[PDB]
Amino acid sequence: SMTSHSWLCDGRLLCLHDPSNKNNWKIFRECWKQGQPVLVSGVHKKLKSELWKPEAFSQEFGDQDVDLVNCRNCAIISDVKVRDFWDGFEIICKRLRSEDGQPMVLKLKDWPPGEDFRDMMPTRFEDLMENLPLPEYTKRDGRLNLASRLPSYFVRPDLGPKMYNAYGLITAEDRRVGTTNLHLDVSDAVNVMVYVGIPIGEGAHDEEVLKTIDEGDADEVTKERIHDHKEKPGALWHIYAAKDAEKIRELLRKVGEEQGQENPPDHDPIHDQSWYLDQTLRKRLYEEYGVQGWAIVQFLGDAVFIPAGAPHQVHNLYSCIKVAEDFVSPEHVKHCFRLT
Ligand SMILES: NNC(=O)[C@@H]1CC[C@H](c2ccc(Cl)cc2)O1
Ligand SMILES: [Cl-]
Ligand SMILES: [Cl-]
Ligand SMILES: [Cl-]
Ligand SMILES: [Cl-]
Ligand SMILES: [Mn+2]
Repeated sequence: SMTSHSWLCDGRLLCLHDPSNKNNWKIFRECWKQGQPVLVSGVHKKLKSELWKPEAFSQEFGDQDVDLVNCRNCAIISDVKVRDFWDGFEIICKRLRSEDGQPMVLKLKDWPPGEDFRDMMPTRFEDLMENLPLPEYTKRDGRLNLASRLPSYFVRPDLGPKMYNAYGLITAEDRRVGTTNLHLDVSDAVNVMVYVGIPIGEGAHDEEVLKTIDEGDADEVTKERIHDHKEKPGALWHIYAAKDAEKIRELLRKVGEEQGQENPPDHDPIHDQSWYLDQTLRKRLYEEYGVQGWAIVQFLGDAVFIPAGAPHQVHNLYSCIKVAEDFVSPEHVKHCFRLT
């Protein structure tokens, strides 16, 4: 039967089922006031599927100059054409190769650049903004979005949205690497999975995806979602409560010291965006510091709501196209205030 919602993370994560239900705010706002992330499924069913394909981005924008990142070693690939990224998104035999002759796992950096999404892609902008869940919070002019209403005593978000495009991590060694490293944002955000590309070329790697979700601490119901094998999994997230950010900084200063980094005692390992918490580090955080997070698998059409101040990291399972919008809810406005 159709239902309004369900729970993941053993009851700690709200999952809303109808992105355009006018009564979602009634269920959402209690979880949101407590500092929790929220998942909303089904957004892909509201979008024009032809606007979100890798082959359309390559056809329309392929002659633009861009920089890529090698996710395995953080090497920058400077001033290449964006078609060199898009044409290898699903077809492994077309990917740029490292010196060892393996196809690289690449992230497309800052594309579209800065605040240029709306100017470059007006039809995409309209399709996304008109279908975002919790629109009183997430729309630029929503009643519960304070972004346009705050004085300079508050850090205001840039004009969005922002696109996040990267290949999937493939090997056992790749399990310890991030697509986006651990960091925090002073605004709230909603991140929507608009496309998942699963290769079939070098496509017997669906076996090491099963294990990665396991090692990632995903709950039994999310696995039922994986094990049932009807929905396409895009990315594994770990999110931590804003109240636990300093304890995570204490762990990362201790590990940086153990590994021979020479850091001042006050430096900020979260702001540095240099760490990915692998299974070893997540266990150490729980056991040594008492900190539990939320392990979230973002499937095609899932919208992840990330609270202001919450440390978070992202690991792509398959090739992903994500689109994110920042907002400032009244519940979390303290996180962008410039005093005390
Ligand atoms: N529709 N095309 C595909 O390839 C299907 C769809 C989603 C499914 C999958 C599910 C779980 C895991 Cl672990 C890996 C792959 O793959
Ligand atoms: Cl908070
Ligand atoms: Cl467009
Ligand atoms: Cl709303
Ligand atoms: Cl990063
Ligand atoms: Mn972020």
